[PDB]
Formats: sequence, C-alpha cells, structure tokens
Amino acid sequence: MGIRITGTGLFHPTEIISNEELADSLNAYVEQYNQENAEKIAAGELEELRGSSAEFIEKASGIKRRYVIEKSGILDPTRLRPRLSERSNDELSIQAEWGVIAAKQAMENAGVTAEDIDVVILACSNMQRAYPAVAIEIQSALGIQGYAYDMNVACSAATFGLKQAADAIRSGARRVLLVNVEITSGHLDYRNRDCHFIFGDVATASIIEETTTKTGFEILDIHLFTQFSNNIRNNFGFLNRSEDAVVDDKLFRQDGRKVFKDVCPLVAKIINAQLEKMQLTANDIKRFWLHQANANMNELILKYVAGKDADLSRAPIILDEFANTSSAGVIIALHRTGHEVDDGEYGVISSFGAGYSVGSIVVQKHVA
Amino acid sequence: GIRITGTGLFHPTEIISNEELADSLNAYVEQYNQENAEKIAAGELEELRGSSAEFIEKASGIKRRYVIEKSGILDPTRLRPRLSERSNDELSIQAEWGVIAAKQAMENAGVTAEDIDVVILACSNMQRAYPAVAIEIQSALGIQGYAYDMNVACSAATFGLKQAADAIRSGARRVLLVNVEITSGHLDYRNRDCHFIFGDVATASIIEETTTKTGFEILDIHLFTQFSNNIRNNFGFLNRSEDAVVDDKLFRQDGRKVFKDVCPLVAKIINAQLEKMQLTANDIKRFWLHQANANMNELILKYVAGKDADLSRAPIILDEFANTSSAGVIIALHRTGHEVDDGEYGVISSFGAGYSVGSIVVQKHV
Repeated sequence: MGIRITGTGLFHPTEIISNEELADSLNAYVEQYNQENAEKIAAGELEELRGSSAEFIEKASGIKRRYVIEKSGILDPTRLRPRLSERSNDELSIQAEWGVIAAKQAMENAGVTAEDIDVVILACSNMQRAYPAVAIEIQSALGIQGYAYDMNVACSAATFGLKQAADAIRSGARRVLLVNVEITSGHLDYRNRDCHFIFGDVATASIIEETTTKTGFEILDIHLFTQFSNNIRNNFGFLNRSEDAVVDDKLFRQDGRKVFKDVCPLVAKIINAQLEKMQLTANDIKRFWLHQANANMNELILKYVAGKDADLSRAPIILDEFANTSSAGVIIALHRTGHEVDDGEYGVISSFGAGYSVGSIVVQKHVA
Repeated sequence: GIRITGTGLFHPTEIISNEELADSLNAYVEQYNQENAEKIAAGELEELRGSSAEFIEKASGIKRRYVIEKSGILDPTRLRPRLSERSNDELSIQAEWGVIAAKQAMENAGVTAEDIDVVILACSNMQRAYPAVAIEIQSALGIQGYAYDMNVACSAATFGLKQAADAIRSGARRVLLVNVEITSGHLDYRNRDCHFIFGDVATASIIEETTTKTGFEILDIHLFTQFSNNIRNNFGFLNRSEDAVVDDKLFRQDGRKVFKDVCPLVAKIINAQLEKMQLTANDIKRFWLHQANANMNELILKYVAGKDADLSRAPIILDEFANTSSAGVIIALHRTGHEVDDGEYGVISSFGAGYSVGSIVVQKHV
C-alpha cells in the first residue's frame, strides 16, 4: 500500500522508418547478396536470403513504422546500422542524453524536482558502457543526490525496475526515478528478414513515490519470474576480444516461433494467478498494459485472461508506431493511455520476453 | 532480522606474479620503443615507460593475482587472455564461475536451490546483455523465482546486498548474490599505471530473513553515487555504429584523482554511519573495505579509527587477489568473518568507479 507511479515520460528520436523503407532496404541487401553469391546458391554451400515486404511485417506483428536514432545507415544496404559518432567523455552519452530527456518529462509530470528524488535506476536491455554506470551519468546530469545503478533484464527490465523501485521505497527511499533507454538499432541485425522489423528506438522514464495524496497508479501486487532460455540471445560482450570471436551471433538472434509458443501461456498463467490472488476478475481490469512486441501475441494473451469478447480497447497497442521497444514498451503504453482509466479502476502492467523473463503488476488508479 | 549466512569463493587456477607481469610489460615497451624510434625522436609518439615488481607492490600492496588464462596475458604480442567461444548449450564462462562460488556459499549457509527466491549477479562487467547471466546462473543451480543483472562496478556487492535486503524486506526468504569479475577481459595490460591493479575471482553470498542462523545481521546501509569520469571504459554495443577509433575501450583511470576524491568521501560515509548507529570506531571489530589499494585502506582506517588502530581490524586480501572490483570486499569477509565473535560489530564498505560508495554496518550472531 501507499506506493504510486505518479508520472511517466517519453522520448523518441525524430527520424521514422516505415515498413516499406525497411523492406525496400533489406530487399536491396538480399538482392545484392544473392547475386554476388549466385554460384554459391546453386551449390547449396551458402544459404540463399529471402526478402521481406511491408505486408509481411505488419501481418506478422502489427508494426507499421518505428522511430530510429539515425535513418541513413540503417536503410543503406551497404551499412545496415545507424551512422553515429563517438562523443568525448565531457559530453553526455547518447543513452544518458535520451534518459535525461525522458526523465525530465516524468519529473515535470509528477511535479517533482531533483532534490525530491533518492534513487535512479536505469533498467533496460543494453547499457552503452560498463562503468561509470549510465544511471549515475543520468543522475548527476539531473542534479539528483542519492544513488544510482544499471540493471538488465531485457524485455522485462521495466517491471523488474518498478519492483526494485517499490522495494527501495519500502526501505526508506522517498521517490525513485526509473529510466529505460532502448537504442535497439545498435544491436538489431538488419540483414535478417525474420527480425529486422521487430525493434524501434525510444527512452521512457517513471517517477515512483510513497504518497497517499498525489494522483497516480498505486502498486498492489508484483509477480516477477525468470526461467533461462536460449530462444532470445545476443552473444556480444567484453570477452569477445579475448575469445577472438568468429561466430556471427553478436547481435539480436531469436527463434520467434518458440518464443511465441513458450511465452503466451506463461504470461496468461501468471496474470490469471495474480488476479485470483487479488480477488479480481479480468473484467475488473480497465486496461492491460502489455509488452509491445507482437499484437497477435497480445490479442492471444488478452483473450485467454479476459473473455473472447473483450473489447480491443482494453489492451492498448503502441507498437504500430514504435515497433518493439523492449523494456520501454509497457511504459509507452501506460504513458499514452493511463488517462483512459477512471479513479478507482484497476490496471495490469506486464512485460515479457528475453531471458525468459516475465513481470506482472496489478495497479489501481487514485486521483488527488 | 536479515543476515548474511554463507559466502563462497572461486578463483581461477593460474597465478601471475608482479615480476612476471612487470617482465611482460617491459618486453612490450622495450620492443614498442624500438619499432617507433623515428617518433620518439620526433615528438609525435612519446616514449613508453616500463615498471617493476617493486613499483607494483609499493604502489598497492599487490604481490600476485589469479587470472583466467595466463599465457596470453603475459604474451607481449597479445596482452589479453586466450579464451574460446562457447556454444549456447554450454554454461558461459561467467555463469560457470558464479555457479561454483554459489554452490560453496549455499553449502556454507546450509541451503539448497529450493530455499532461494532471488538470484542477483552484481558485478562490473556482464559477459552479454541477454539472456541475463543471473538467469543462466539461477537455471544451472535449479533455483525458482527471478534473477537479474546489476552493474555498479566496484560497489556492486554492497549495492547488491542492499537490494537483497530490500527483496527480503518485501517477501523474499533468501537471496543468492553473485559477483563474477573477469577483470582480465577489460584491463589494459599496455599501461604501467593500471596493468597490475586487477585480478579475476568469483564470490557469492546468501542473505536470509532469520533470527536463528549464524551470520552477519545487516543493521544499516548507506549507498552513494556521484558521476565521475576518473574511472571509465567506453567499450559497448554502439561502438560498431560509431565506427569507433579512440583507444579507450578498456579500463582507464586517473589514479591520483580517485585517491584524493574517494578516501575522505568513504571515511565521511563511515563516520556518519557510525554516529547514526550509536557506535564508535572502537566498537568495530573488523572493517572489510574495498580491496584495491592497501595505502588507501590504511589511510581510511586512520581517517575513521585512531592513528593507533592496528591493521588487524582491516583485513587485506589484495596482496593475493589484486583488486577484484565488486568481489573484493566479499573475499575479505569470506576470509576473515570467523575473526568476529558473537555480538561484535563489523563494517562492509566498497567504493570505486562511477564514484560509488556502499557501506554496511553488521553485527555477528552465532
């Protein structure tokens, strides 16, 4: 009791890549590859590459576009990664800069200032460097005094981060700033038709406070769950240098079919057990804020936990515009539609994905 | 009551002595300084400087360190360990070490996998971004619940202990906290002012809500961060997109500035914590401090206790392990927790990069 999400913030870069631009770009790479390797095709030595299309992407996921940090290099079929420049230690890192922008909006929405915050958690799927923690970089750019740390549970990092925020509040923290900064274009493989469309870039932030007198979503129950799986994995890391690594697996890899099979029943089972635990039915939940990877997966999970005739409207979809933003997804959804929940009504925040990880939070809105 | 009831320790097999390391770097610089003579006498590339086992020990108190693979580190044409990519079906290197340390901590604590609700990997460098290595560790141990990766570099262990307590305060029975530090994988062996600092280790700890198990009860925690570039490594996943070229993808430090900044900061945190808890420095049986610089711990101990405080109160293990980053303070607690008798108090304090400081007052219970 007494712990509320009182504000959220959102930043996305300016440039947009539509499905068609992305498909056009990969088609060119696949075409050139299949020419250059034609004799290797006819020989069965190397595997031929298959193009993609806007319809195949949208039908597979519900994604239509995504925001990206830098558009040219991603679409450039001879580059297939954003065109970025190294920054000097004296300027904000990219990740710290995005985090600060999202975080200032969360703070302004919650009506708090730097001196009001005690903890800064950077919770996301990939940190730009190991030390000093980018969370501490964000913390000091904002002028916040307390402590900060980086934390990684991939797609579920925001719901784990909310639990850790609530845990620190129970122990004495007044207010926690939770920040998720996902520059997925830095570790996505744009050569692969099966994953090149999945992810977008974004930063989100949340202010979590101990309060009974500010409007916000009070956290009622948290279920976190992990179970190791290699069905989503990125083997890039600081030991690749010492391994003299050669395997081409240093970016996002996924068996999408197995993830879909494994995670849908996992999420629904966790949500249902949580609702039972809380003496609530699915029809007491005004909004399900679900992970934003795949609208079919969401509709599936939604129709199990709720009725088959539940209104589309109760599980907001933002992935059409952002693609999958990994840990940031549920926060985007909450940021865009929390206003659709009435005073006293209930909501569910649930992330799921890599690691296998699942986090599920029951909340109830209070208006001050 | 929340209590540290077991610790565990794994280090790799091979040792590198200061003399072996100094010999190796000296081979590297004498040879480099030959390949680039037209630039030593031209002022474009500065002449590189060697060192010695004497310089190393005086600077730090370090005499040796364990490393994951010795030959490639010492080889002046390579200056980094020789490792092999493992397949996904194999325990990764970092999960493997953390498991070995975890099993020992569990055995010392008298617990099995089924007794553990949370697994935290708190260390200075994760081997990969996802799936979290903590989840690989939890799986391999057969633990149920949830796991996650957390990074505050040198202070990861004390920050991790805090999150362990928080998680227990909110319903967890028991937390396994693991620190795995393959510092040889991001150290710059070309640089005479840092190439000796770090060693490799894995440590683990069990934290429990209990009033009946022998261990160290957590009485107060104070964590602190404040951004500093005085310790930094710019290696990361965006390096490829930056088409990065600066030679800064390894550990880098301004050793003098960290010494001046950190020493008083830590003593101030400790002193303030001591006064908060109705304690004097004479009440503290043992100070388990970060294990980076023996002179730094010497000075901190005099900064908080008497000029007359005997070095027995602040155990040192960096002579054998070198600086083990987050794990260092857990090695010291593991090696000398027995030196504290029932009802006596202790202080666990790590500090370092980020500027981070974490400090914990404990009291031993039988």
